[PDB]
Amino acid sequence: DLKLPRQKVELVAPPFVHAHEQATKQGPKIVEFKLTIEEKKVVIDEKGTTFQAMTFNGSMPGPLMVVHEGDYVETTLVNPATNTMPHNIDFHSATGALGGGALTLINPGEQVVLRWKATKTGVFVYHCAPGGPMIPWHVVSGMNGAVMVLPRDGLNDGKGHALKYDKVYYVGEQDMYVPRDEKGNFKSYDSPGEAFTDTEEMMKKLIPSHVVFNGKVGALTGKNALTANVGENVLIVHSQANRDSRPHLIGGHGDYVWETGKFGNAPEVGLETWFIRGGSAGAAMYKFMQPGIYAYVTHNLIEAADLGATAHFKVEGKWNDDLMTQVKAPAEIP
Amino acid sequence: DLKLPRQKVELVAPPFVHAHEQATKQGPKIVEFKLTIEEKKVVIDEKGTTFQAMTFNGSMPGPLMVVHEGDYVETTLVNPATNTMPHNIDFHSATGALGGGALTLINPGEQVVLRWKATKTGVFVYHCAPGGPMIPWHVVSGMNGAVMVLPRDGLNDGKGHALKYDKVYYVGEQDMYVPRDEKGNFKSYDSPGEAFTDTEEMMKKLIPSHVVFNGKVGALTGKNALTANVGENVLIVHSQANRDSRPHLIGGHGDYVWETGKFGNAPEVGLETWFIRGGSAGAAMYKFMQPGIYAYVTHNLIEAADLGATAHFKVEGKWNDDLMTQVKAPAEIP
Amino acid sequence: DLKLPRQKVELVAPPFVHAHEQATKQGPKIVEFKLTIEEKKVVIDEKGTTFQAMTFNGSMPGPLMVVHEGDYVETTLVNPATNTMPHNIDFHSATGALGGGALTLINPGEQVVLRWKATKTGVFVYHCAPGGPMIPWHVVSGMNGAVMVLPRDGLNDGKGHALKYDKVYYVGEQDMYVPRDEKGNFKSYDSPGEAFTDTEEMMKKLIPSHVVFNGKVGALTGKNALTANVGENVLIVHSQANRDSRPHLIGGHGDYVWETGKFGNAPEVGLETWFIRGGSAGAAMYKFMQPGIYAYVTHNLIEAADLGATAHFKVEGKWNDDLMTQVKAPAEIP
Ligand SMILES: OC[C@H]1O[C@@](CO)(O[C@H]2O[C@H](CO)[C@@H](O)[C@H](O)[C@H]2O)[C@@H](O)[C@@H]1O
Ligand SMILES: OC[C@H]1O[C@@](CO)(O[C@H]2O[C@H](CO)[C@@H](O)[C@H](O)[C@H]2O)[C@@H](O)[C@@H]1O
Ligand SMILES: OC[C@H]1O[C@@](CO)(O[C@H]2O[C@H](CO)[C@@H](O)[C@H](O)[C@H]2O)[C@@H](O)[C@@H]1O
Ligand SMILES: O=N[O-]
Ligand SMILES: O=N[O-]
Ligand SMILES: O=N[O-]
Ligand SMILES: [Cu+2]
Ligand SMILES: [Cu+2]
Ligand SMILES: [Cu+2]
Ligand SMILES: [Cu+2]
Ligand SMILES: [Cu+2]
Ligand SMILES: [Cu+2]
Repeated sequence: DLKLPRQKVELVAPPFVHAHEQATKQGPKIVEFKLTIEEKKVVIDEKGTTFQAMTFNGSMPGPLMVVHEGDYVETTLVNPATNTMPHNIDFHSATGALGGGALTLINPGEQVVLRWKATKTGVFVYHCAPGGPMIPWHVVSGMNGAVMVLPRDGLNDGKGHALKYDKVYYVGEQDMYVPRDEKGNFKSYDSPGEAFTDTEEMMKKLIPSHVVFNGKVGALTGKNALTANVGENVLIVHSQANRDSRPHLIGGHGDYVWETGKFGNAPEVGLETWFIRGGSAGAAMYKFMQPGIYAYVTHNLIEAADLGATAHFKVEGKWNDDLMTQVKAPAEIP
Repeated sequence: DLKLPRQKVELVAPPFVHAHEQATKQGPKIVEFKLTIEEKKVVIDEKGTTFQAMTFNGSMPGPLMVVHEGDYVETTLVNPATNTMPHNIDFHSATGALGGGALTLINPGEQVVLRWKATKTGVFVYHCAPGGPMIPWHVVSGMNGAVMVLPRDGLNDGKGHALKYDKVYYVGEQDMYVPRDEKGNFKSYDSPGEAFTDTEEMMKKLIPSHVVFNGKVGALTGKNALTANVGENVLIVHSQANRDSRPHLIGGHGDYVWETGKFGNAPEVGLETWFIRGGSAGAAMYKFMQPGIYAYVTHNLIEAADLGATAHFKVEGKWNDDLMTQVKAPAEIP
Repeated sequence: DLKLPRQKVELVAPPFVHAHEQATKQGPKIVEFKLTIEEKKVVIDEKGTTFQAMTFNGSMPGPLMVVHEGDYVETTLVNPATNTMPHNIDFHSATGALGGGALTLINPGEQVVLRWKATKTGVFVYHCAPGGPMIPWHVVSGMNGAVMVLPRDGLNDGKGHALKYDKVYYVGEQDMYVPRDEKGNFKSYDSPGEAFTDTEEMMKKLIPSHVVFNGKVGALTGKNALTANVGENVLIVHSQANRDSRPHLIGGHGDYVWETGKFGNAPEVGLETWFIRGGSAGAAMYKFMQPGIYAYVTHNLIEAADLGATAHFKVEGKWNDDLMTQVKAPAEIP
């Protein structure tokens, strides 16, 4: 029935985002994406703790999909026979059938093709949701990502002015529940199925062992720090499919923030810390003013420093002594 | 002193809401309500776990009271001699005397009549609050509900347009703290008083055993699913008197959301997930576009699927293939 | 370089706030503050539990600093040799160098002078952040306060009208993690260093033993209740540097609330309960209408009544029977 142009997208792994237009002169298209599910044992911390992950496209989070209002998003979801469990996909951006979940349940060896019309603007979670107790389990095992539905005119500040980002990053935050043995050491398991009973018991107590960005402690640091230059406006999309978070850019601000993540609402301005409700994505833009290292955290600092939820930015440019200066370096008290 | 017309309301059990006008041509009235406290042992899950509940009018939540701005709400609170504890009522909608609590403490065998002027619009929690450590205990035992204070012109979108709902439901969410024995089984108690010491010990650790809507796992499912038709605008009032929640309609959206719950503020539009602060009520309206089953959850999915916090809607009407379609059903991967 | 007038401020202990102008005709100044760090063992509850606190200026929270937009805030941070640990300061109001943290690390015996330009309006957290796991530890040991950056025209309601407070209070909320021995009694330690291992173990489990205002259970009660008169507009700044909170004035409202705390955004109106994201300050103003006692709580009532997070207001003036009246005092049920 649907006679619109088709456009394929090559997804890229987080924190990066596939190339896209903000404002566009294109009309509605059918935008084609493929997600291939991978169950895999991964390392989640610098001590070598392992984790039975379940992923879209091999990553935690799943990749960010970007379209415009009124596009149709046509996703081929693939569950190779090398996996063990059924899986599906629920898009919080979509209308009907439990977000798509009720139309996309696939066993290992199967694939399905779902299309949904992007009638709601903003950033949105997508996640697996097979049914019943498997819903939380698949999500906290890593099976969640996000989609961004941009207005065709790009972003605005609510107050007729355009808001154009120079780059966008996607920070997916994951609460993880790794049980401990009697000794006190994290357990390892041979399969997701084998991990389930201990992992569910822990899940129901509502305290994660790890809270990470991009799948691992320290993922968005070192060589893989986020980057910017003084003068660049950076959009940071943050999602959390199961649990609240409170993002904060240490040494910066949220110049324009959509903490509930939906572009039909004006952004708030000049925030210190914002709030991502579990089950949502939000977005914050900041124009960097100072060079150096920044930390991007959830501002439960226990979670940030001790459980894994810290990213860095390395920013190049000229220091601004008007905005901040060390008037007197550390010295003995007179 | 107060020479206004009197109108009696027949309260109805949640999730339903007593009949009322949205926009009205009536002026201020004294609106009369009666709440009769019932302490009772109830079943809270499908395994037969019991719970020492304390209720207004026999239900968890207490019933939704609906009035208009500038009405006077005159409540007869009754504590029959068949109860064991003193009780009172605090309305977050009311001004003075700890919300009414300091004027309504009644022993078993007593009743009291409180009137308050509805000067604040929105949805608001009401709850018992006897004093000291009894405050949390009575609330988490079930002694909380909500009141809705509508503008006389009905609801609006902030942007001069009216927002009329076709039906309203009240979802009261309850965090419950049921201790376990050494075996690991939930305990049962012969009285609220007997439950108190174990229950307080658990409460202070801040992790509920159950998180339920309408008093029980599965209460708002099966025969008792919420209902709608495609085309109907449904208002969903959600309250949580003690603990945060993050509502989400799976397969839908919040078209217009007052997450802080107060009609003097414009609603936000197009939300995926919203946030009910513990100690508050909020409200979301959605116009259904697709038939079928929806789940209405808190989007801590552990809480939703594993601890009790899932409701269903069953929606009738015609499927819209433009909004969503299964392009290719599950098939073997080529 | 910077040729502006200098003004010294004499800080005062919370909940009070040093004298300041709301609207001002002054232009930018260099506003001088001194903070002297004190590590000390303190009592945190009415049972005599002790706690290894780390403070700015001897108090939990640290004192509220008040300036205007475009001022330069020049802080002399002093770490006397009588302390044991290095410390620094991070201002969420400031731009660059991890909020100042990367320019203010001082060993015992040292001081440093940092200046930052107040380019963002609102209330903001400041806290110590030495590095790594020490960050959460120093914060939850008490090393956090707030700064308020007022517009030069004072506050407004977003809707061209001025919002002038008659008084302001600063409520700093502190999550504390005091371990227990095998007996079940809270432990005491001889130094912060000695407390660290047990305290970190507890911290990572994310459940505080105490949640207090102004450093201690009951601090803002009795002789030290907050006060007001009927007719007075009171601004209540609330901060939480590590963990969410949900403030509520029992028997009142938030007439004008900036829950995210930033004056570039209009306030919300008529709230029952608001939300302070961990890592932030927010503010609420209320004009008292009724005399008597009010409780100001976080509306996790377990935290409020059982873990320490309750303040009182004692309000003088004439009772308003129009707003609320006890129509019939407690009596036997007919
Ligand atoms: O930023 C969204 C916010 O801005 C307003 C104007 O105050 O509308 C702008 O954004 C709409 C969505 O992109 C545009 O359709 C509109 O033309 C533009 O003025 C608000 O209505 C909206 O909530
Ligand atoms: O929806 C409330 C929001 O809308 C505004 C207009 O932007 O005011 C509308 O709602 C008021 C409350 O019902 C009415 O009194 C007013 O006449 C109407 O325009 C905002 O002022 C308000 O925050
Ligand atoms: O309260 C802030 C809110 O109000 C608006 C007007 O709707 O702007 C007022 O506040 C600004 C900041 O103080 C002033 O510069 C402006 O002149 C005044 O109208 C909004 O723009 C702002 O979000
Ligand atoms: O701003 N530092 O957590
Ligand atoms: O949208 N599903 O949790
Ligand atoms: O309003 N009382 O918690
Ligand atoms: Cu899955
Ligand atoms: Cu979901
Ligand atoms: Cu009671
Ligand atoms: Cu209350
Ligand atoms: Cu310190
Ligand atoms: Cu910080």
